Amino acid sequence: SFIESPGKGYAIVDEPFSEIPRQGFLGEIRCNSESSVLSAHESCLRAPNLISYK
Amino acid sequence: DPGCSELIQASSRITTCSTEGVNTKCRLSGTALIRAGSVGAEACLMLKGVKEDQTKFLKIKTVSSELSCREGQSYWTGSFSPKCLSSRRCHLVGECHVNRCLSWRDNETSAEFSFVGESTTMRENKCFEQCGGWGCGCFNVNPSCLFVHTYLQSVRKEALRVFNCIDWVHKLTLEITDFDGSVSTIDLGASSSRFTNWGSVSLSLDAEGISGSNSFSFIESPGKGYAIVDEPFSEIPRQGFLGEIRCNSESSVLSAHESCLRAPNLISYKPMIDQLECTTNLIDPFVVFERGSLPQTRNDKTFAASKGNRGVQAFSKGSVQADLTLMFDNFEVDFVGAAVSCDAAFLNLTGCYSCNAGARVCLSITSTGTGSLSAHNKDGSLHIVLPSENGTKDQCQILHFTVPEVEEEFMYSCDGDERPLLVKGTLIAID
Repeated sequence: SFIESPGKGYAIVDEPFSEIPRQGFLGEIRCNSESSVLSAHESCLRAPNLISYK
Repeated sequence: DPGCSELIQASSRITTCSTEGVNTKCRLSGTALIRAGSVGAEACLMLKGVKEDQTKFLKIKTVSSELSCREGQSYWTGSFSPKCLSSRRCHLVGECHVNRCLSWRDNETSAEFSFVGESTTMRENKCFEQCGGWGCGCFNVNPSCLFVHTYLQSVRKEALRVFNCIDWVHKLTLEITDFDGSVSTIDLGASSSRFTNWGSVSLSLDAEGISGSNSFSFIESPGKGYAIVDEPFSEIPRQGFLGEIRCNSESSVLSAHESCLRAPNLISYKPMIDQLECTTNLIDPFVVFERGSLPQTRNDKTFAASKGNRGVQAFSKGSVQADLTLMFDNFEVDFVGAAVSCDAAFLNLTGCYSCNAGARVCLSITSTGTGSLSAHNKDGSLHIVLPSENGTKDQCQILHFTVPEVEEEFMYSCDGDERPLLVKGTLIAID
């Protein structure tokens, strides 16, 4: 799998591609565009029971 | 407590500055990387501006190394006692029919129990066919009806939160001190990130991680302590196992709310014409709680309780390395025009050289105001930054060395002009 960084460069990761978001794994909060991450779009995918509360 | 161990410097392309009102201020907007400290060591950072006296300092103190848990399936359970009601009526009395009693459901309210109420309580309704005629206590030869209204109630005034651990996360208990003086206590694990005022911080390197904790459970008690279960967790409420009747909160356990989950058919009935016996074979959680209470001995580690934070922890007897990643989200860092001169003095020196703990160096700072102390060596490799207050104060930090006979002249300053200073001491060889 590869990681794209606009303005910096590219990257490579030695692991299978993240297809399902889950806790304890790289890729639990995914989106579809750069504006969906910079502006936090509600159309993104979250994770069940991730945000903790005290 | 020891002082700062690792000391680096900020970059230039992620640190802007501005001078106005004879008060040069700077900002931080970037990402830095530094080695994490060991037990007691501090991963501190030093900032450099446009002058020599204008120098702030960030401090990040490491408490210890622990192994936190990541909960996923949590619930609440407790003890329950059955309380059934007995009310027998003959045939053709109110709502006594064979087609209705033989096909009687639990959600149907009986005619002899509708005046009680429809409260939120785990209740069920049964109807058993009994004998009739004058030989049993009726006037008709048709069988009578036995309306049974059984409801479950709480027993103990406290509940237990049974949870599990999927993957152990090596947590690093930190205590970051802000630039102004505000002290914040956070905790980083594996690659988590917390929230601070000047930005955030995340963990990079991790050399620990206990796997295979699916076949073990844990029980948390408020105020009392923790526990451990040597049995695999079950997400299905079954009989004869820890977690037969589960709920969602303490109020649902101490009051038996309808929202609680339980397995069907768990109340034994003994219909005897008039005498009604209702007994249940539930599992008491306090037996397992008092049976497997922390601390315990499991394999090669030592599981203990937590008295300070939240969640179960785990101890380990081995070294561990880590890397702290600092974040800066546009934080204003101001300075001062004129500083206050200071006078330093030598005290003692002890510790180790070329070790992860460093040497415990201490100096005697005598100043007449607040501020800091910018110092360095001769070749340009070590730095001494200690807070300077009003009066004679004793400050101690950590300085690494590569020689058992430490003897190097230092230059301390607070307002700009440096002064000579010589230190000495004997260290020990610790790997």
